[PDB]
Amino acid sequence: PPGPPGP
Amino acid sequence: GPPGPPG
Amino acid sequence: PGPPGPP
Repeated sequence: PPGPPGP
Repeated sequence: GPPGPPG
Repeated sequence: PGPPGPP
């Protein structure tokens, strides 16, 4: 799955 | 998986 | 999962 959103 | 979206 | 997105 896609990674998490950036900061 | 692909990178997550921009923060 | 993929890497975090960019800032």
